[PDB]
Amino acid sequence: EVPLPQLRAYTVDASWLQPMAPLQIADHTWQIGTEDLTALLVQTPDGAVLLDGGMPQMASHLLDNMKARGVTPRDLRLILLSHAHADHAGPVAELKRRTGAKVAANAESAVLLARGGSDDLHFGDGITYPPANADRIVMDGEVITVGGIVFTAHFMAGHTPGSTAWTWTDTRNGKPVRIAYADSLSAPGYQLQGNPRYPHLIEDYRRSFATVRALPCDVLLTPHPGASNWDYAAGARAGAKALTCKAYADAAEQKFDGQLAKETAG
Amino acid sequence: EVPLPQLRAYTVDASWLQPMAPLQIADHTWQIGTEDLTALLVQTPDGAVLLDGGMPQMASHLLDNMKARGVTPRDLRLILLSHAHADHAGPVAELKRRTGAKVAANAESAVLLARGGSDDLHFGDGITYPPANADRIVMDGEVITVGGIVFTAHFMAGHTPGSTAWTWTDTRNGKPVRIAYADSLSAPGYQLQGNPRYPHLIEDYRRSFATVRALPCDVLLTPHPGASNWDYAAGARAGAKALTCKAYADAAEQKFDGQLAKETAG
Amino acid sequence: EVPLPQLRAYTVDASWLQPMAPLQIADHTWQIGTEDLTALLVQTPDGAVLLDGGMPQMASHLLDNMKARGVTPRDLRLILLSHAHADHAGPVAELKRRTGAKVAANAESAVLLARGGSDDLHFGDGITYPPANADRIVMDGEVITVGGIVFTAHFMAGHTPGSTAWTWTDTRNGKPVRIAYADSLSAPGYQLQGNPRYPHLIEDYRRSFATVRALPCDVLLTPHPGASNWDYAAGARAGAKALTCKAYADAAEQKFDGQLAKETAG
Amino acid sequence: EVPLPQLRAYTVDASWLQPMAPLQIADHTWQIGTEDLTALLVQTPDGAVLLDGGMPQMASHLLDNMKARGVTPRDLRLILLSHAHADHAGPVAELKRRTGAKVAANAESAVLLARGGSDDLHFGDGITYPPANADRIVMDGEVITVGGIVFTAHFMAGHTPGSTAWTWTDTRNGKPVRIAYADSLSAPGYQLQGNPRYPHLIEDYRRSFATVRALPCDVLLTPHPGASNWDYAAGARAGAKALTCKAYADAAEQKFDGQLAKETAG
Ligand SMILES: C[C@@H](O)[C@@H](C(=O)O)[C@@H]1N=C(C(=O)O)[C@@H]([C@H]2CCCO2)S1
Ligand SMILES: C[C@@H](O)[C@@H](C(=O)O)[C@@H]1N=C(C(=O)O)[C@@H]([C@H]2CCCO2)S1
Ligand SMILES: C[C@@H](O)[C@@H](C(=O)O)[C@@H]1N=C(C(=O)O)[C@@H]([C@H]2CCCO2)S1
Ligand SMILES: C[C@@H](O)[C@@H](C(=O)O)[C@@H]1N=C(C(=O)O)[C@@H]([C@H]2CCCO2)S1
Ligand SMILES: [Zn+2]
Ligand SMILES: [Zn+2]
Ligand SMILES: [Zn+2]
Ligand SMILES: [Zn+2]
Ligand SMILES: [Zn+2]
Ligand SMILES: [Zn+2]
Ligand SMILES: [Zn+2]
Ligand SMILES: [Zn+2]
Ligand SMILES: [Zn+2]
Ligand SMILES: [Zn+2]
Ligand SMILES: [Zn+2]
Ligand SMILES: [Zn+2]
Repeated sequence: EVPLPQLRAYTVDASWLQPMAPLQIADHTWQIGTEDLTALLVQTPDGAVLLDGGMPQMASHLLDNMKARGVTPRDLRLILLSHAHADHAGPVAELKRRTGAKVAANAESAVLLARGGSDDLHFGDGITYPPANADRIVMDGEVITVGGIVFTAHFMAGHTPGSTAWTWTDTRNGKPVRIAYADSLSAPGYQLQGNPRYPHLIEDYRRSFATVRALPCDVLLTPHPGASNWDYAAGARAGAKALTCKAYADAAEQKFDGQLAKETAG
Repeated sequence: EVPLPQLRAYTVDASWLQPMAPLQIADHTWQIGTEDLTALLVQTPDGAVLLDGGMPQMASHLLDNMKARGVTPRDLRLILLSHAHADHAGPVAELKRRTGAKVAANAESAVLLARGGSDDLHFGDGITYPPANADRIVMDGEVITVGGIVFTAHFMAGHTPGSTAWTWTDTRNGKPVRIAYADSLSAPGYQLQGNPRYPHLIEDYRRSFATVRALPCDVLLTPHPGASNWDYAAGARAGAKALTCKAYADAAEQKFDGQLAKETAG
Repeated sequence: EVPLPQLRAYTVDASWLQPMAPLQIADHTWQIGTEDLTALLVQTPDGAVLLDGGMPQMASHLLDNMKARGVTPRDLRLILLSHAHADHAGPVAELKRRTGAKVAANAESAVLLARGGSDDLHFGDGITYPPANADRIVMDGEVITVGGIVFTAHFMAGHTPGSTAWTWTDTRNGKPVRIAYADSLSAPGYQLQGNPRYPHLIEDYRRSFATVRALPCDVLLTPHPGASNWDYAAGARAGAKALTCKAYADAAEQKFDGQLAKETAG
Repeated sequence: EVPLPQLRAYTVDASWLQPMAPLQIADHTWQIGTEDLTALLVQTPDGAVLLDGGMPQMASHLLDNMKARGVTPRDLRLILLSHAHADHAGPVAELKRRTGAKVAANAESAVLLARGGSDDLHFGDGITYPPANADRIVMDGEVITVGGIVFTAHFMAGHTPGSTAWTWTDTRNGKPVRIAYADSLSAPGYQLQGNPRYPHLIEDYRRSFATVRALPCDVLLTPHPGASNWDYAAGARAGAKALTCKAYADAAEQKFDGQLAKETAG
């Protein structure tokens, strides 16, 4: 009669998988992912930090761009994550096997990462990736220092329970630049109200809008660059149109309020 | 010359290790731990639930009291935890090996449980126990239903990041009894202010006082019975002097404020 | 230019995904998987045992067939595995979430299961599935007893390092039937000689042929029924043509020797 | 009446905890543990390797001796283990937190390490330590190369299921020196015959005697130096009396045969 369906691969728009050469953000910060997925390399005298890696199949491209930047596999010391979904943490397990890198994440992100994104609160097992273990668990507001660059965690639960913004200060033209890598504030296909797997979802999102609003934020970057109005293919104008953290938070709250209203009506 | 010190066992007052027979709290809820450590057995038509197990060496005593209550190892379905320290989650790994029980806990409690309490934010490796894995991760406000009894999680971070109050409604003399098993609100030897491993410690405690204040709470129990003024050795008057959740929260906040002041002066 | 390739789903022949009603093997043993993937239900007075579950998408079908057999989710006590690949252990994580079942496996199978089949010695990350934790680690020759039925583990490393045969005695027409569930002895696309990830691969396979040869084996079953010449769609003649364990081992060794010769020439 | 007993710390002879300065074994290999517990530092141009760390409380001493040798925490790349008991793998978790080091171990050692030595086949929970995760799983005969030094794993199951000998070639006075770090072959208090948790214990020990016999072995070292007749306190004559691998294997088999006979009589 009728067999069970085949497994369906997690497929994405081609631009999410389009390799790009390293794009400099500030003196020591580079976008090294693809056109439409962020993966940030921060280079220090004492080794390199990677914030996100994009999709699972991006590992070799990431290592190629690191090499181009002067970063060997031994030189990658630390991987940080916005959140532990397949399109942002996808290649973490493989990067750990192929480099010196250790992962630091909050408890929520660590337990989702360790199950490869399976049993997702909203997606079930539809969007899985190779599991990885965290080496260090961070608390809200905790700092991690690499080669003199200080990264601060700001929890902003919602898109996932463990969603995190990471902030650090780089330089450019001799001046300090406070970079805010703010996580996703979307809720794609989520049941927002009365969700038994996430009862306080709405409150957490609202607190997260306020957290993002208030971040130290000369420059905002986001895991999907379009959410902060970056265009990584636009070269010297890639960041010209970028949103402030205040504007990003406001746009995400407006969208969220619309989704709530549509869910009540739907 | 001078060898490194021997490992120091986690030792406790004798009353914490003094076995007691099952003490009935309500129609289906029993204290089955020791005189000075709580371990709550909730019996349903559909299997039994255990909330905490006390110290690591209490596993066999717990199983003996379960048998006395009509609960075989196969009948224990679920273990819930106040928090994942050695004096409350100690025997969880062994109970999982010896019974049908699965563990449900929040992400913070799950990652501390999986490392056997090692790398504690405050105690280091001084207070470890056999590690165990959680089978289900719960979110704040999530419910779990066993044999018709509904348990609700209320996160109350502070004593540990994953500290949780568990609430359920039992009966007694035909009437409903709203039981609140509220976690510890102590901070024994903790650095409260400017703690790099827990930057928002003070805020979390203050929110946790408010959470405990507001719990549905005809009857309060606590992992250390003395914190809620229970005397498990007093038989028919064991619970007579018990605090309300409001009074427990207020006393813990008063103590916490004193500790803050002493830390500033110390 | 050219994006990175999309992720490729693990796809299989339709017959591997074709549901079938429970097929009785002996008094208490049933095939409950699909036409071309084995999943064995063994029913005891003291709960049920499942040996393999097939592909990840088979979980609900398995639970439907268990219900048909009188086995509720609470009644499933134990999951055993031939080996921890996606086409045999696929639905284990979900079954653990949805039933009372605990997993017993050897250390090799446990560490592959816990990484969802990623970083496979031969397949890399091409064939992954939701990760699951083992509850009990078994040693070679160890027995596990459920409701009076005694299961014995026989390690037969090769297809995976943790490949295992499981044996037990059922009954049929008042007589004992020694059932041998022997794991795969294939090496699909494997580098056999000088493999840096499995240096003693050839020796392990040869020992495994001898192990399978000698199993207590009135009736042989295999994870892919065609390997033991079962036809689960043939009803009352499904097992008529089944191989002996001796014949299965001999055929697998003949095939393996051919593959070795072809690899030397290739 | 009578409380349950206090937890009993894992205590050891003082000499096992007596710090010593680094003792050179060959051009790039040093003993850096205590008088009576081995911890081997192998220094390469490309970072350092540690084989065992001794007891849990030795972490800081190990890092002090590494510093004395020119090895900063960032420089420690790899930790290898003889076996995952508290007196040899004790400080691994803490070393991972405090250094760049990643752990490579076989599956058996990895699952015992991840449970901090709890649920030991012979010791139960009497001898536990902080749990740690392996970063790489090795197979029998697999090699790992650091800064040009090639380490080969030789499984020698018995003392634990995951017991391993590690071999590598160093130099001394311009000549190659084949170093064999052979694991323990003792069975302290073990039930050898008919052990339900280790049915093939005797066969594994006998195969392990043969494995040790045949190792490439200009110089033998062992986790307890006295087992190979090393005296780390004897300075320039520390290794003068050391056994060959053949003699070590023979002495261990003689002892094992005596223990078998005594167990039959006991
Ligand atoms: C698995 C899903 O989380 C992802 C997907 O659809 O593939 C995207 N992630 C997003 C994020 O915000 O991380 C949402 C955004 C990206 C552009 C459209 O909405 S949708
Ligand atoms: C490891 C420590 O957390 C425990 C200990 O000292 O053994 C106690 N736990 C307490 C709790 O509140 O859980 C504190 C209370 C109990 C009575 C004195 O303060 S102290
Ligand atoms: C991921 C692979 O392991 C599986 C696959 O190709 O999908 C099959 N498993 C087999 C086994 O023996 O488990 C091999 C057999 C089945 C029929 C052809 O060879 S191939
Ligand atoms: C937990 C136990 O494994 C250890 C102990 O007793 O503390 C020792 N380990 C040994 C080994 O061989 O690793 C045995 C040896 C050392 C000297 C006496 O027998 S005894
Ligand atoms: Zn610079
Ligand atoms: Zn996402
Ligand atoms: Zn996304
Ligand atoms: Zn009742
Ligand atoms: Zn505590
Ligand atoms: Zn306590
Ligand atoms: Zn029958
Ligand atoms: Zn397979
Ligand atoms: Zn297969
Ligand atoms: Zn040299
Ligand atoms: Zn040992
Ligand atoms: Zn030892």
